[PDB]
Amino acid sequence: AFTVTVPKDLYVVEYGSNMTIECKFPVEKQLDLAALIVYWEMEDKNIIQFVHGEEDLKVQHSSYRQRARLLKDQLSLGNAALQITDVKLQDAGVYRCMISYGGADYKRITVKVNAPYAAALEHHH
Amino acid sequence: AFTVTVPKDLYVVEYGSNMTIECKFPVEKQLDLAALIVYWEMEDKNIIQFVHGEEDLKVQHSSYRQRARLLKDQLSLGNAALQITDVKLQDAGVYRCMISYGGADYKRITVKVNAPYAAALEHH
Ligand SMILES: COc1nc(OCc2cccc(-c3ccccc3)c2C)ccc1CNCCNC(C)=O
Repeated sequence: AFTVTVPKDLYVVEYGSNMTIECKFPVEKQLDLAALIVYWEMEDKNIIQFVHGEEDLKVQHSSYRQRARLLKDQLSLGNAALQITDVKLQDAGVYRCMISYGGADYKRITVKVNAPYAAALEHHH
Repeated sequence: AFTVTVPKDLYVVEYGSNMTIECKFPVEKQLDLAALIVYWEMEDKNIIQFVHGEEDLKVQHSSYRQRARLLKDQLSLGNAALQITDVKLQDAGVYRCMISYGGADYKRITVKVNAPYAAALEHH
């Protein structure tokens, strides 16, 4: 029974930092990239789409353009690792990793973004 | 590549009525149940978990128990098709059909529920 697992449901992130949120999936022996699909999104806005070896950007949101990448190395360890650079308050919310690999599942991750007044005022207006 | 499509992404349903919301996915010749996974949910509540031929009857969310089922005959046609009976105001919201079949994709469907005053409470 194919189960995606998350070591951390919740990340607390400082504005301007970078984060890597992780989804684990079973890999017996060596990853077959041709059978792997990974979607990452937040609030039905798309971040990563990894179909049989390559990312696509085809339904990606601009807010994440040039800021998000999936660590390909980690896939062969069974780790779907999403790195977001230069975290913005807009990045707070609920992420989903959807994984299809001879079986399919998905998990939610909640991200909380702390920021000081200057950053928060800009976001507010 | 593999695309789930929704001809109709908006349903307007009457309280107490029935609805059938549909997602299409391509089938080449004969359907292969072993490769097929169909998952249906609404704003993070499980409705249908159909894995390699078998509906998992015991994982359905309580508020949908005995009201929701996947029309298995429609899969042979490349139509997921979630049939919901005795529609409640709680049924309004965004549904998702997630489909894996030699490829994977998902789509959103919005449901609105019309209801008379008495039903609308609810509300308390
Ligand atoms: C969300 O639940 C499930 N969802 C399933 O289907 C999800 C699904 C189905 C079809 C396609 C996709 C998909 C995959 C990649 C990209 C796009 C869609 C997904 C995530 C199947 C079984 C389950 C139940 N497994 C529970 C195991 N988790 C535990 C024990 O923690």
